[PDB]
Amino acid sequence: ANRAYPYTRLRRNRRDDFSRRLVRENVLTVDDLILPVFVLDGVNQRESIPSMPGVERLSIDQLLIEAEEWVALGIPALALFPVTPVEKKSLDAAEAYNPEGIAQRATRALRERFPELGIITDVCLCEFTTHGQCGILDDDGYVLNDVSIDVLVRQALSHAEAGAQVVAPSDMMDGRIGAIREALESAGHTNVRVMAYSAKYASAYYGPFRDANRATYQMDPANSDEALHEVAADLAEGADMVMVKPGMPYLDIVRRVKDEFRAPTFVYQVSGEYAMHMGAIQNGWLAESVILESLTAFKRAGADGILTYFAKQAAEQLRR
Amino acid sequence: ANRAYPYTRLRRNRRDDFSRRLVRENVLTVDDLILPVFVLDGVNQRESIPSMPGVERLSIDQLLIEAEEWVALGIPALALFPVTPVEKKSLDAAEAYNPEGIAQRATRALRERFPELGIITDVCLCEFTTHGQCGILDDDGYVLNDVSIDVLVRQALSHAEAGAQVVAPSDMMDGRIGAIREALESAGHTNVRVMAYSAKYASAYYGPFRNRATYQMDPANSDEALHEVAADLAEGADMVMVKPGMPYLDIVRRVKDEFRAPTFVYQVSGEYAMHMGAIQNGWLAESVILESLTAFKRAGADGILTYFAKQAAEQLRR
Amino acid sequence: ANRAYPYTRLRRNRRDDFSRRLVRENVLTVDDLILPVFVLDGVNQRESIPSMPGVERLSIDQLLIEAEEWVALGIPALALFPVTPVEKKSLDAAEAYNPEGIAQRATRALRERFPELGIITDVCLCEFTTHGQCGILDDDGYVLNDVSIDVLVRQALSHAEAGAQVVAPSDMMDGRIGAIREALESAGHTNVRVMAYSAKYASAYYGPFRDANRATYQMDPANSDEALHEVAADLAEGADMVMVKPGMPYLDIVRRVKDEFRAPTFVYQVSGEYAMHMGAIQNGWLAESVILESLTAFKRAGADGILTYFAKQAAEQLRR
Amino acid sequence: ANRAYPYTRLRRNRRDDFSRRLVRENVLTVDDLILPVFVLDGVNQRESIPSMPGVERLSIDQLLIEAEEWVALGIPALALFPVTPVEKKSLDAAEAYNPEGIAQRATRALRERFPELGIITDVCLCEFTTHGQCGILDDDGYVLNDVSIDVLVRQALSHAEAGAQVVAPSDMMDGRIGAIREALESAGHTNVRVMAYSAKYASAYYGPFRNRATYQMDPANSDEALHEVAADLAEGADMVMVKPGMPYLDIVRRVKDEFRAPTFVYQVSGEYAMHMGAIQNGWLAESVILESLTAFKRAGADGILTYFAKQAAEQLRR
Amino acid sequence: ANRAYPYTRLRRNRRDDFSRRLVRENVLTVDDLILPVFVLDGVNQRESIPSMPGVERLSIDQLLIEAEEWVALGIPALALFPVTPVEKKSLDAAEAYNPEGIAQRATRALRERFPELGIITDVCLCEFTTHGQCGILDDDGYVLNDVSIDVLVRQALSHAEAGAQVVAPSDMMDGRIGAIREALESAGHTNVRVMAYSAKYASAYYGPFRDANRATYQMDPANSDEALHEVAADLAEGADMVMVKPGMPYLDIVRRVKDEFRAPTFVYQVSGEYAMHMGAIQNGWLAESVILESLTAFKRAGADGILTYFAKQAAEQLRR
Amino acid sequence: ANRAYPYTRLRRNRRDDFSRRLVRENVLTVDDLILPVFVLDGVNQRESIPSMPGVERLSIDQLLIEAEEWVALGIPALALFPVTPVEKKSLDAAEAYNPEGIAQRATRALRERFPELGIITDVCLCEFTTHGQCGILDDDGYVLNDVSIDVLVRQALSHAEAGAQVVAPSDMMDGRIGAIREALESAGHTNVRVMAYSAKYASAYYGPFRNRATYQMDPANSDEALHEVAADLAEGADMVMVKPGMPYLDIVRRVKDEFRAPTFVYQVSGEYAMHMGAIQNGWLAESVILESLTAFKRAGADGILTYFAKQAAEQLRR
Ligand SMILES: [Mg+2]
Ligand SMILES: [Mg+2]
Ligand SMILES: [Mg+2]
Ligand SMILES: [Mg+2]
Ligand SMILES: [Mg+2]
Ligand SMILES: [Mg+2]
Ligand SMILES: [Mg+2]
Ligand SMILES: [Mg+2]
Ligand SMILES: [Mg+2]
Ligand SMILES: [Mg+2]
Ligand SMILES: [Mg+2]
Ligand SMILES: [Mg+2]
Ligand SMILES: [Mg+2]
Ligand SMILES: [Mg+2]
Ligand SMILES: [Mg+2]
Ligand code: NA
Ligand code: NA
Ligand code: NA
Ligand code: NA
Ligand code: NA
Ligand code: NA
Ligand SMILES: [Zn+2]
Ligand SMILES: [Zn+2]
Ligand SMILES: [Zn+2]
Ligand SMILES: [Zn+2]
Ligand SMILES: [Zn+2]
Ligand SMILES: [Zn+2]
Repeated sequence: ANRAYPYTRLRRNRRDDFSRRLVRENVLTVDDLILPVFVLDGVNQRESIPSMPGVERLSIDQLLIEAEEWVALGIPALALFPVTPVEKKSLDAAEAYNPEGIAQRATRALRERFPELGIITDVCLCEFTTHGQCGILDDDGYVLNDVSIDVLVRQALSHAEAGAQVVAPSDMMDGRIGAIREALESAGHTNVRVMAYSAKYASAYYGPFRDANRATYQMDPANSDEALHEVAADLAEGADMVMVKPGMPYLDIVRRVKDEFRAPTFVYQVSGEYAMHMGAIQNGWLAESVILESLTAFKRAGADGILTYFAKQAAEQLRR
Repeated sequence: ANRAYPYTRLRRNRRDDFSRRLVRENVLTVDDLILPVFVLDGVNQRESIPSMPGVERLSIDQLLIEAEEWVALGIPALALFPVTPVEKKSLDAAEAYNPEGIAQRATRALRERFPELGIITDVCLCEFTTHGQCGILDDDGYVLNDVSIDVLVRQALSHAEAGAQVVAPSDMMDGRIGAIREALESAGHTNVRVMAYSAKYASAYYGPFRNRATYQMDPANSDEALHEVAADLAEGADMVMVKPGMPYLDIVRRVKDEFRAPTFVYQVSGEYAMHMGAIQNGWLAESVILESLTAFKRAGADGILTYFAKQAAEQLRR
Repeated sequence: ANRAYPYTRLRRNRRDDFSRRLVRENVLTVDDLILPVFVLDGVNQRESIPSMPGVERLSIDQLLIEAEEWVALGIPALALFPVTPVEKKSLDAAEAYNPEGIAQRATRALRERFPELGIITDVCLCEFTTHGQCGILDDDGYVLNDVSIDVLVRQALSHAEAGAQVVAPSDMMDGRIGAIREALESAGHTNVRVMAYSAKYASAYYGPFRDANRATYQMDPANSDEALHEVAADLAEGADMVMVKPGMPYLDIVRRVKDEFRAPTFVYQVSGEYAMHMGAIQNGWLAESVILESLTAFKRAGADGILTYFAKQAAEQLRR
Repeated sequence: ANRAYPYTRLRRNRRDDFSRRLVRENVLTVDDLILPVFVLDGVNQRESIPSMPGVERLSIDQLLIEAEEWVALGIPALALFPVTPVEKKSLDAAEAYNPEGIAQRATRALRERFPELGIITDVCLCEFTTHGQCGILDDDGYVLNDVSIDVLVRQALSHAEAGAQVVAPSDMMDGRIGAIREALESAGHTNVRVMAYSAKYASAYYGPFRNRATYQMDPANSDEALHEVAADLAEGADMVMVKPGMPYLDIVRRVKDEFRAPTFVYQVSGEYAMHMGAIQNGWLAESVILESLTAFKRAGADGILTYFAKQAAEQLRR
Repeated sequence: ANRAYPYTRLRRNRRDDFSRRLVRENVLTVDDLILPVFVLDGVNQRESIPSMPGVERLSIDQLLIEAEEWVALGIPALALFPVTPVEKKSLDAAEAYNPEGIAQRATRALRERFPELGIITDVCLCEFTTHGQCGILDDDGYVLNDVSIDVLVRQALSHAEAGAQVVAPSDMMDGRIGAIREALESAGHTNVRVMAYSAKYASAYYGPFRDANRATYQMDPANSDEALHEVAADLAEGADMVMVKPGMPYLDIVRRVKDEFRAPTFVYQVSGEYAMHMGAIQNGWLAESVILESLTAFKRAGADGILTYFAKQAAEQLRR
Repeated sequence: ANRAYPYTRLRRNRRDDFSRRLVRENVLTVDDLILPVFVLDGVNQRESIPSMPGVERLSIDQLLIEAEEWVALGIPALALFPVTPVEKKSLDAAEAYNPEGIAQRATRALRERFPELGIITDVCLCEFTTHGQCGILDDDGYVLNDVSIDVLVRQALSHAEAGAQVVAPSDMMDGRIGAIREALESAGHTNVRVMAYSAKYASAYYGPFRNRATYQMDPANSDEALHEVAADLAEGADMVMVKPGMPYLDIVRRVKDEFRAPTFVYQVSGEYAMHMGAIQNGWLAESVILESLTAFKRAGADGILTYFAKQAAEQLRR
C-alpha cells in the first residue's frame, strides 16, 4: 500500500507497551498446550531423565497425583508415551494392543479420575518391537506398510476401548489414517479423534526421547512440498487434526500446512528441543524467557496446539 | 482435501470441551479492548445517557477515578470523546484546537497519572461546529474538504502537545491522514500514532452517540473500503479502523485480508444500545457481549473500541 | 493502482445522489427476502411474542390470510416453524414426520392456496423432542449423529410429500445433507431443494425464538476456517443452497463462504437480531432506517437471500 | 466442492420462479442507466437518425422537455453529445472550449432546471475538428498527443465552469486524465468527476454515431486494457469505462475483477442499431433489450451508457 | 509495474502497423471456425431464411455440393442441425434416434465424401418433440430430466453409429454428459468426442433459429458463477470440449470458463447474433469489417473455436 | 474438475486432424517474426558466417535488395546489428553515436525505401569498444554503469534521428531504460519505442554472434528476471525481451504471466547454429524450425527475434 518512511515509521506502534499489546498478532494461552508424559509400569516409580532436566517418567499412581496440578493449571490434554518393559517387546508387537498394557491401563485410570482431561494415545509399534522400528519387518529388513497397519489398527482400537478421546498415529505408514478411521467407525467409536502425525521427519532432534531404516518412512528434512501431499492425504482419510514433528526446526512446514488446508494443525516440540533449551537455561546462556518465546513461535507459525514438555512451566507462567 | 463423511465428522472435535479448546481458532483478551469514554467539562460531575444504559459521561476528575479500575483490569487504552459546552461551538471550530479544551486537559491529566495507559484522542470538528457536521461548511452548506483539514491538523497537533500517544481522525475528509502525518513529522511528533477511521459509513447505528452522505461511506459499498484503507496506509496511518462494527464485519475481514495491517473496529453507540436494551429487557443473555466481541476477533480485528470493555475485561479476568 | 490524494478524492462520487447511485455496489430487492413464520395448531389463533415486537404466531387459517399480503408484496418464500403442542413432544420425535403435523398441514394448505409461493420447511428434531435438543439422545445424554439422521430423513420425506419445494435441515448433524439427498432422490423427489444450515453457530442470539449440549453440534463462535469445511461438505453432499446462522454477528462468514464457493448463499437474521433492533427502534434510540441498513449489509457481504422477520416491513419500504 | 450428479442437480433451483428469483446473481435497476443524447444547435428542433431508429437529435429546449420524463423515471444521468454546426469546425478545435458552445449551454440549462440530474459531458475534439479526428493533426496527418491534451484541458475546464458534475474524456490520448485532473484541481473544481474512457477500441461498431488505429485500441488486445485502466486510476479517474460494450464484455469483467473500481460500459450506436433493426424486422423479441443490459451487470459494470435507457427504465418500472 | 505517463505512452506501439502487429494479442484463423448448417429432407432443396440473410437450408445432396467449398476453404468442422418434417415429430421423440433420420443420413454421407471433415451432431429432442421442448414432458408439463437422458443417449449412440466424430448435447439436462459418455464407452465408441453445451442460457437471441418451460433447464442470463459449476460438472463427466451459448452477449462467461478450467472452450454465435449483424450491414449501418471484429472478440475472450454462420465469409476473408 | 479415465480420454481430441486443429492452443504467424541482420560497411558486399551456416552479413545495398523478399513475405521488422570496421573502435565508443555509422545509414535507407517495415536498432557499446565489452571500462577493468549510459543515450538519440521506430538496449546497464526514455521524451521523440533486453543472461549460447558476469544475468536465476523486467516497465519500456531464448523458455512464461506486457525473445546465434548444424548433418528434420518457434509462442512470447524468420515465413505462407 505504498507505505514509506517517514510517513510510515514502524517503530511508532513499538513505542509503548500499550500499542505493542494492541497490535500484537498472536498470543499463547493454556488452551494451546498438550503435555507429553512418559509412563512406567509398576507402583511408586519416578525416574529422572538426564538428557531432559526436570522431566520424570512416572508410574500410573504417580501420574495420577501429578495430573492434579496439570488439571488445576487448565492443561487441556496429555499425550501418553509408555515405557515398555524390555521383556514385553516382541517381533509381533502384540503388547501394542494388550488391554493390560501401560497405555491402556493409564488411559482407563485417567479417564476415570479426570473425566474432562483429554488423553491422546500414541499409535505406533516402535515401543513394542524388539528392533525398535515403527512397524513390522519383512524378511529383507524393511518395514512392511500394510502388515504394520493391521497391528496399528488393533492398537488404536484397544486405545478407544480404554476410553481415549484421541489416538495419534505416529508411525508414518502410508494409508494408516484411513485404515484406523474405518476401523473406528465400524466398531462404533464414532467420536474418537485421530491426530495424524502427518509430516514427521527423520530427525536428529529425537535423541533424548530414545534416552527417555527410518528414512524409508519418516520424511527427508530437505522436503517441504512433500509435506503438503502428506497432509492432504491424511485429511482425505479422515484425520481430525494434523501434526508436524519436530517443531522449531520445521516452523516453515507448520505455516505452509496451516495456510494450505486451514485445518486444526498441531506441532511437537520434541525431546531434543526441550533438552537444548533447558541446557542453555541451566548454563545461564539463555534467559528463562526463551521458553515462552519458543512457544509463541509455534502460534505465530499457525499452530493451534503444541505438544511440549514445557507445558506445565508455561502454564504456570501464563496463569500469572 | 476431499474430506467426506463419515471419514470426516466435524463433530468429533466438538465432542468435549478439551478438544473444542484445542481447535478454537480465536480468543478475545483484554489486550484487544479499547474503552471509549465521554468526557464532561465540569468537576464532580457525571451524567447518565438515556440511549446508552449503564454508560456515564464523566468529568475529568471522575475519569481519573474510574481509570483506576480500567488500568487494574489491564485495558490498554481509552478513546476520549469530549462533550463540548454549547457556548464553545462555532462555525470555525476553533475549540477543536484550544490547548485547554476538554480533550487536551483530559489527555494531560491521564498522561501524568497513568503514564502506561494509551490515550487515543478524536480528531474531528463535529463536537466543535455549531451545526454538528464533521467539517467546515461553505455558503452552500457543503462540508469543505481542504479547509476542514487545516483545522483538523491544528487539532491533532494540540493533542500531540498535550501528550496523546494516538490521534484518531474520524472526519472522513479525503487526504487528512497525510496532512496530519506531515504536520506531526514537521513538528517533531515522530512517535504519535495515527489511527485512521478509514472506512467510516453513513450509518443509522450512530443514533445514541448523538450532509453526511457526502463524506461518510454508503453502506452498500465494500470494494470502496479497500481503496479508502489503501490511501490511508500510503498516507502514513499506523492503524486503520472500520466504523460501525458488527454491521460491517465483512469489511473488517476484507481489510485485514487485503492489507495485513493493524486493523481496528468500533462497536458504536447504537450497537451497545441495542445489545444492552435486549439484555435489560431479558431478551438476550449476557453471554452475547463476549460473543459480539469474539466476532470482531474472528473477523480479523486486532483491537476493538467497545463501551463493553470494562465488563468484558471483568468477565475475561474470571 | 497508485491512487493518491488529491488526484484521487473518494468524496467526488459521494458529492451528489446521482453519482452515489451510479457507483452503489449492492442493492436489496424483494427477491432477497424470505419470511420466517411461527405456526400454531388450531383455528383462529394469533399470539404476540413479547421478545419480538410486531411478530405473531398464527394458526394455519390465519397464516393463509396473512400470506395474501406477503404474496402481493412479492416475498418469494416463507420459512415455516411449527410451534409443537407440548403433549406431542416425545423421546423419539415422531411428530417430526407425522403427515398430520403442523408443518405438513401448513405446507399442503399453502401449496394449494398460493402455488407460486416458496415453502421452506425446517428439518430438525428440536421442536419435537421433550428435551429440546436437535437430535436423539444416547444413554450418556449425547446427541447421536446417525440415529438422528434416520429421523431427519423421515421428516424431510414427509415435507416433500406435503409439497414443500425446499427442505432446510437446521440440525447440524454430520452427513445429514447427503443422507437426506439420497433419500429424496430414491423416493423420486428429484427437484426438492435442500437448503443446508451449513455454518450454524452455538449462539446467544437465539434467545427470543425459544421465547417464541449444543456445543457438541453447533459451531464455536470463535471459528471461521471451520465454516468453510462445513460448507464444502454440504455442497459435495448435494445442497442446493447453503446458509450461515446467525446473521449480522457472522457477516465475515457469509463473505468467506460466498467468496470461496460461489454458490447460492443464504443468511438468517435471527430472533435476537430482530428483537435488538426493534427494541432500540421502539425506544427511539435508532431510526427505522436501520432495518434496510441491516439487510443491505447481508447483500454487501455476499448473501443471495436473507431469512428475516423484517421481510414484510422491508418489502413495503422497497415497493415504494 | 466435489459437486456431482445426481446429488447435485443444477436444475432444482431453476424449477420454480421463486427459487430462480432467490438465487439470481444480478439485477438491473434504473440506478445503472445513463442516457446518451445528441444535442442540436437550434430551437424547436428535432432530427431523426437514419442509422438509429427511434433516437432523435434534440435542441436544448427539446432536451429539457424530454428530461422531464427521464427524471421522473429515475434515470440518474445523461451523457451529452453535441452535434456541431459545420461552420464552427476548425483545425484548432477551439469550439470545444467555447463557453457558449452546445455542450456548455446544454449543461447550464440542465443544471438549473434539474439540479439532481447528473450531466456527463464529452471531452474530445472529434466534433470540433474539420477532419473529425479526436485530436489535432500535425503536418504529416498524425494525431498529436500532447498538443491535443492542451485543448482537451481547456474543454474540460469549460464544462466544469458550466456546472457539469462529470467530464468524460473520450479521446484516447495518453496522459490526458492526469492533465485534466491537475487542471481541475488547480482551478478549484475539486468535485468534478472524471469518467475516463480507458479502454476505447478502434471498432466498426461506431458506424451510426458518425488514423484511429494510432490512438484507439486494437480489438485483439485484452491485457493492454488493464494497463490503460491502471494508468487512468493512478491519474485520478473517479470512474473508468470500456467502449464498445457487448463486443467487449470480457474486458468489462477483467477490468472490474482487477481493479474493483467504479466501472462503466458504453453500448454504442452500432449495438443499438443492430438490436433495434432486428426488433423492427421482427427477428428478435423486445426482451433482448433487458437481456443485453443484464449482460453488462453480470459482467461487472456499475453503470451503462445506453440509448435504450428510457425504454429499459419503463420496463423496469413495471 | 509503476508504469506512468510520459515514460509509458501506450500509443507508441499503436503508432505503426508493424508494431501493432508485433504486439497483437490474438488472431483469428480458419482453424477456429465451425459452420452450423440446416439440413432438409428430400432432394434438390434449397431454402432461404428471411431472418438470416444469406443462409440457406439444404437437402443432403445440396449440402454435399456446398461442402466442397467449405472443405477447400479449410473449415475444420460442420455442426449439423436437421429440419425435421412436422409429421415425424412425436411425443416420444423417437425420430431423434432413427438410423434413417436426416442427421444420421447426412452424417454418413459426409463422412464418406469428406473423411477429414469434422461432423458435430446435435444431441437434443427439441427438433423431434411435437411440443418443441428439449426433453420429454411429465404429466405436469415439466421436462423430465432422467427420462429425457434415456432418449438423448439413444440419439447420441445413433450419431456415433452413423460415423460422427463429435456429438454435442444441447439439451441442458443435468448429468447427460456422463450418461452419454458411459454409453459411448460401453458401446466401444471410445474416441467419439462430446462437446457439451455447458452454459446454455434461456436467451432471446435464439429468435431466427426457430424461424430457420425453458427457464427450468436453460440458464438465467443473470447468472455467471453458476456457469462455472455447470462446466465443472461436464468436465468431470467426461466432456472433451465445453461450450457457452449464446456468444457475444456472454463473452464474460467465455473468459471466466477459459480462465477457470483451461480446457477446450467453444462458443456459439447464434442465429440472432448473425441476423443483427447482417441486417445492420445490409442497411449500411455497419461496415462488413464488423464480422471479423465479432469473431476476434471470441478469440480474445478465450474461445478455442466458434460456431458461426459467418464461417464461410470469414474463411474467405482470412484466406486472402 | 475431477477429470478421470475412461470418462476423460485426452486422446479423443488428438484422434483427427480437424479436432487437433480446433483445440490447438497456439499458432505461429508471420506477425510474430523479427529478422536480425548483420550489416557491413561496404557496397556490393556479402560475407558468409562460419558458425552460422546460411546467414550472410550484408552491405546496405544488399540489405535493401533482400528486404524486398522480407517485406513481400510480411516480416514486420528487422533488428539491425552492425559489423563495425576495427579501425572505428575506441575506448570511448564514440562510433556508437556517429550519424554516419552503419546502423544510422542503414536505418535511414530502410526507412525511405520501405516506410512500413519496422527497424529495431541495437543500443549497446560492444561493437564500438576496442575491448568488446558492452560498456566503458574503468582503470580496473570494470564496466562502468553510469558513464556507459551517457554513451548509450547519445546512441539511442542518433538512432531516433535516423528514423528508427524502435531502439533496443542490449547492454544490461542498470537504469538505462529510464535514462534513454527521458532523453527521447526531452528531444521530442515521443513515439520511439524502447524494446528493453530486460533479462539478458551471461550465456555460452552467444558463441556464433561473436567481465560479462558483472552485468549479464547468472543462468541460475529466475526470480531475478522478474525484478529486472519490473524496473524496465516502470522506466518506460514499450516491450521487454528475454535473451537467449529456448534455454530460457521458463523465463518467457514467468515474465508474460507476471506482467502481461508485450514480451519478446531472442533465438540467438548459438541456437540457430546448433539447429542448422543438426539439420545439415541430417540429424534433425527441418520441421524442428517451426517447432522451436511454436515453443516461443506457447511460452507466452508476442514476438521472436530469429535468424530463421525468412524460412519460417516461407513455410507459413504454404
Ligand atoms: Mg502419510
Ligand atoms: Mg492460530
Ligand atoms: Mg470528588
Ligand atoms: Mg479516506
Ligand atoms: Mg488477529
Ligand atoms: Mg455439517
Ligand atoms: Mg450477490
Ligand atoms: Mg417549443
Ligand atoms: Mg490511456
Ligand atoms: Mg456490480
Ligand atoms: Mg449441466
Ligand atoms: Mg486461445
Ligand atoms: Mg549491386
Ligand atoms: Mg535491468
Ligand atoms: Mg501470445
Ligand atoms: Na489453540
Ligand atoms: Na489484539
Ligand atoms: Na437475491
Ligand atoms: Na449500478
Ligand atoms: Na482455435
Ligand atoms: Na505476436
Ligand atoms: Zn514409532
Ligand atoms: Zn465527526
Ligand atoms: Zn434444531
Ligand atoms: Zn472523439
Ligand atoms: Zn434442444
Ligand atoms: Zn553489447
